[PDB]
Amino acid sequence: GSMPTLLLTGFEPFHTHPDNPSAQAAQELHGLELPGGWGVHSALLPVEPHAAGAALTRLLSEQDPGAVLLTGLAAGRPQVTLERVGVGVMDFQIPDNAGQTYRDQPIEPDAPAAYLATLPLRAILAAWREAEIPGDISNSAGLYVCNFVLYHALHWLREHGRGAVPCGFLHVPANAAVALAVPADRPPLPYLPQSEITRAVRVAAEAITAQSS
Amino acid sequence: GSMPTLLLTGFEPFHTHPDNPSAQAAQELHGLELPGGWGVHSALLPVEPHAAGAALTRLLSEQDPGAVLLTGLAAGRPQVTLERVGVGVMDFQIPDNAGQTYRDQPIEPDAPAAYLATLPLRAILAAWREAEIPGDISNSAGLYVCNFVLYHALHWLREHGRGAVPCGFLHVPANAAVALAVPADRPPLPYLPQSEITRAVRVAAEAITAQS
Amino acid sequence: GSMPTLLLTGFEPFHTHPDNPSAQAAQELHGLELPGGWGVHSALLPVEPHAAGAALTRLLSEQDPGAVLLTGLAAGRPQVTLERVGVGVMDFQIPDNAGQTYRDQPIEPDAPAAYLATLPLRAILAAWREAEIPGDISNSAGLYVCNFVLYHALHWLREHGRGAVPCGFLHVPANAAVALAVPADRPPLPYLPQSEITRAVRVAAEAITAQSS
Amino acid sequence: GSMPTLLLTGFEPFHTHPDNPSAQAAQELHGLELPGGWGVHSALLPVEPHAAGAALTRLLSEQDPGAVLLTGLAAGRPQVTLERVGVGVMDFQIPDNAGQTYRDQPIEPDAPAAYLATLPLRAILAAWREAEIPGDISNSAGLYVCNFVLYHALHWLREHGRGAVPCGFLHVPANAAVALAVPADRPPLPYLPQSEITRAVRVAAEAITAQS
Ligand SMILES: O=C1CC[C@@H](C(=O)O)N1
Ligand SMILES: O=C1CC[C@@H](C(=O)O)N1
Ligand SMILES: O=C1CC[C@@H](C(=O)O)N1
Ligand SMILES: O=C1CC[C@@H](C(=O)O)N1
Ligand code: NA
Ligand code: NA
Ligand code: NA
Ligand code: NA
Repeated sequence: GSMPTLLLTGFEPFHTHPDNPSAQAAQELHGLELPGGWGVHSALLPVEPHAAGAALTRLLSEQDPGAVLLTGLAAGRPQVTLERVGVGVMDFQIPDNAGQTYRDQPIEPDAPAAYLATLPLRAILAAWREAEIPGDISNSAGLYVCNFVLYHALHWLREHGRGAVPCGFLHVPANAAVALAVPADRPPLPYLPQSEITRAVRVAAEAITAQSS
Repeated sequence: GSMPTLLLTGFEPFHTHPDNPSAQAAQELHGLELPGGWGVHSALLPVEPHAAGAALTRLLSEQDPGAVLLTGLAAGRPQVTLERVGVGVMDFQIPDNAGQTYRDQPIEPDAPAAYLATLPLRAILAAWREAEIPGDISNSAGLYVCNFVLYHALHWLREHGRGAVPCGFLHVPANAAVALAVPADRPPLPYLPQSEITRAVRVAAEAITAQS
Repeated sequence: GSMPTLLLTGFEPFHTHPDNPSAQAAQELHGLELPGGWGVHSALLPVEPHAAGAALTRLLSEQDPGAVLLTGLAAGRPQVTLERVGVGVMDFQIPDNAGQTYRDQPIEPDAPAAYLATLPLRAILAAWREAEIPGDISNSAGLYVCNFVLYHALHWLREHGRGAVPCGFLHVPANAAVALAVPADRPPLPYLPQSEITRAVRVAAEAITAQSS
Repeated sequence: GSMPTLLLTGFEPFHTHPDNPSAQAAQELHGLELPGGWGVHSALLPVEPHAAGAALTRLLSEQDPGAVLLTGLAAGRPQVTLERVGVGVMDFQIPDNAGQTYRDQPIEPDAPAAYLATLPLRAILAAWREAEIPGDISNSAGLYVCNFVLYHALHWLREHGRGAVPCGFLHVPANAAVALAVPADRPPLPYLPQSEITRAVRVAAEAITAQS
């Protein structure tokens, strides 16, 4: 679509969480103009793998993005993290938003066990540090719906001759709304104000598109 | 002075931390006018109990506060917390800023084993929640310098007939500067942006003076 | 009762836990003969403060022990711990076994805010280390029923002219039974086999009675 | 040899740890006779990927095992865990025993991003539970030397037409010796007595050969 597009996704609330900070960040950053003619196109995905995969395939096909930043909540993690690897297995510790679970389930017959993310991981960490944002690389995204869409996107891009499109996953901590809903019988969550989370996603987006030059 | 004063303290950096969010919050809020004629008076304490006690005694005497909010860093905690109890023992897991440690050391011979904080704990929790700030009561402040000054202030106030002056401790998480300095071989810290920490201290101060 | 008695207590199961390792250890060590003519007398307490206090008062009065070792479960702690202080407040994050809760409730009108434990803390830590048992001092026992009985016993002993009787609290990790019952949606617990927990309680008992000489 | 062999490996001490429970477990279980004519063959690998890979290749070739159980220390984890996946990257947060680190380094150019472990994971979990041993599957082995040898063995087996040989990784908690050496300024480690760790490794080995 003429100018380069960064596809930015977040997820809906799920489980006992009343809010999803990845949804809030995607909503706030939609349409952001970045240097070099780049623009952010945001979308929200459902927390259910069949529908999330179908929606993500449509976005990848219709938007033909120059880079892909998938985001989601990791309640309990203290700092933003970049996923190194998407694994081709579905194994759900809690049900998805259709009440569904999967046990040791391969995502795709006759496909790789995993895909490495193709984002410029160290450049993003450096941009975060320069912006005074603590963060790190994670080497497991879980085997729930965030991992599923990471594997799904990397596989689709490779199969469509677009393996050079940088693509990865950014997990964010709880925001205040998520932390406030935790029951009194449970341990408190690390959290970040939503404005810090959104800024972290923005800084990652800016670093990704700066590198594609 | 003639108007009611909330005494607000923070601590200097210590150990491997290059910044102390409690220092930053106290500095930002000094002079804040609160409803009912209350004003915040801030001070920065050293992380060493002899000098901290001497400085805090001078503040309690000279500033004559109507309420006392002592604050400090609790690196590793995810949310602001209010200390329920100050224990009369110094036992240091790391040295203080004079390089000193204490082992099982009573703070004052012949004094109580502990003092309960006299801040309106549930009112502060409720004010935090209304401001969308997660937080809770803590039942141990450690036995390092933050606990020391909590015990010291509660004891001084009671010994001077001022036990009715609400007094307590507010531990804050790491800010970004504290979290960014953690070595690569160590676990990452929960943290909050400084503006969130300062706002939590402000909301607590406002709840304390509203109750008084 | 002629020879010196160490009073050893544990607690019944509570909450979602099917077993209490402090009960198991107290049961196994009842009647143990220790050097110097000392013998262990064990009892189990209910997880409910009114009945636990009444039972503990009867034990302190009827057994007239030379030392008191109160034990209980701290599910989530990795290593045995010795409580430094019992605080005169009841504040329950979960109900007790009568379904009861207390909020910011003073244990006793016109009594101290707290009592320091009078066990030989460093001698116990050293005995544990010599026995290759990791452990440490804890500076909060919580404000649930274990803290309640620690405060209760120290207060009773002081009020009855028996403040010199060494008295304290030993919190133990989950055993295997406790860890196996954790739901799949919850984080795993640190645990120790029951034989390690019982041995830790035994080593503490031996150090306490050795010091009373 | 003529009878089926389960190859069991552990690692030497590394970093600040004076002992490695995986070494102790492998040493105790060497030669264990299991039902069906199976026997355990143990070996101790160095915590350095070049020498560990060379030693493991020699073991896979010379011992010709019917199953492979690689074990190692995961200091901080509370319960035994089975690794689901070995990732083709070396990225070291602490140096190895040669003082070396690797940053984002592919293990082998032109090889898969990962290999899934081929042990009967659910059967092992069920055997642990029947033996009253808490445990679970882990979805990251780290990117240090334990992950390296998991990837190395799965790749070697597949490249030699032996992908059907069940092969995986079992991380164990600290034992008492590891936990006792932690400095006073650091958080305490979950741990298990060595006899509990060794029993967990034994129960896993028995479940693996029962399935084969
Ligand atoms: O935001 C989300 C949606 C699913 C979940 C995950 O990490 O898989 N976090
Ligand atoms: O800010 C501070 C100074 C000392 C330390 C403590 O909690 O004791 N935190
Ligand atoms: O064993 C027990 C009974 C009550 C609980 C506690 O720590 O208070 N642990
Ligand atoms: O026992 C060991 C050797 C290396 C380390 C690891 O998990 O990679 N644990
Ligand atoms: Na005044
Ligand atoms: Na100590
Ligand atoms: Na053979
Ligand atoms: Na790294």
